[PDB]
Amino acid sequence: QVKLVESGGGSVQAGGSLRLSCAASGDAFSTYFMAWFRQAPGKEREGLASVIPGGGHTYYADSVKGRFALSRDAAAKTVYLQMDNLKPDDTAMYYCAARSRGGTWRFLNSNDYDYWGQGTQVAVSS
Repeated sequence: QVKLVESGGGSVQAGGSLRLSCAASGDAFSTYFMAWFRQAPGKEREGLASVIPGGGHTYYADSVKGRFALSRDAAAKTVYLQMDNLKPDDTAMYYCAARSRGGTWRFLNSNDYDYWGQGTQVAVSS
């Protein structure tokens, strides 16, 4: 198992940039699918991006394509979500989640991830 701690939440003006990080504690960092989710007020948790072990490919939800970029630093056991051109509707609690076990499952579905961080909040002002 892996323990996840997100950082970087804060305020940003519309049109600005903000970067979130998640530090993963545990043995086999490179074996985990690592994903970012968000929960906006009064909506269900939305999957945003998922990196495949090896980082060779990364999937993005249509709502964040071209603006959000997910990366890994395996030596630092850290995953990063760079958000550019933020909009008021990106205001949400952001979560990082992880899964290593195989099988049949869906990469942007919150219900299929095993390990969760605590959340970090982003607020976009105008």
